[PDB]
Amino acid sequence: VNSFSGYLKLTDNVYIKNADIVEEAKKVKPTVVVNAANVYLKHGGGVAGALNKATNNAMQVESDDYIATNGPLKVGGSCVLSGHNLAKHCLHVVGPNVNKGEDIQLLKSAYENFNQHEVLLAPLLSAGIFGADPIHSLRVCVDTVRTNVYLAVFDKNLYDKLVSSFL
Ligand SMILES: OC[C@H](Cc1cccs1)Nc1ncnc2[nH]ccc12
Ligand SMILES: [Cl-]
Repeated sequence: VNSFSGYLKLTDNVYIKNADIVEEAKKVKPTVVVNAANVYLKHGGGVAGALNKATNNAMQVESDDYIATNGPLKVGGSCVLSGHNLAKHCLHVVGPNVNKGEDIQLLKSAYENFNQHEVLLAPLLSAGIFGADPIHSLRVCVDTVRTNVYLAVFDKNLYDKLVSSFL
């Protein structure tokens, strides 16, 4: 039993809700919140910009030190950093950004990072400003993640479409 509330159950392990991931994380304080990161951990817009703003830019400061030490992530890769005031940990995951011409096949590799954590609050990878089809992202999530994932979907029209189209 966990403290996630109001989710629709899609499979044994995948749940979904129309919610602002920032407001969700503040309420639940999950062990892991997933950020929709880029390889530079430049948290400018989308989920990343929103999460960073909620940390008063502390996420960006920590991220800049991470990059200075380690260099950029790989597309499809991840790193674990602090969750600041939002969660214990933030798993920064880089899905392919279609608006940069990145291979959508790397979306499965991106979701594989979730399997290293028993429970996660997450957005749909490569959705939103990353340009991929969110219905496809949900399908890859369900077919790749085996741990317990609570998906927050920002856009209401998208949430209803994802549920009503889910197979
Ligand atoms: O798949 C990630 C989605 C993409 C979108 C499609 C339409 C509108 S946003 N973004 C988010 N999902 C959940 N919480 C969020 N908080 C801020 C942004 C955000
Ligand atoms: Cl977005």
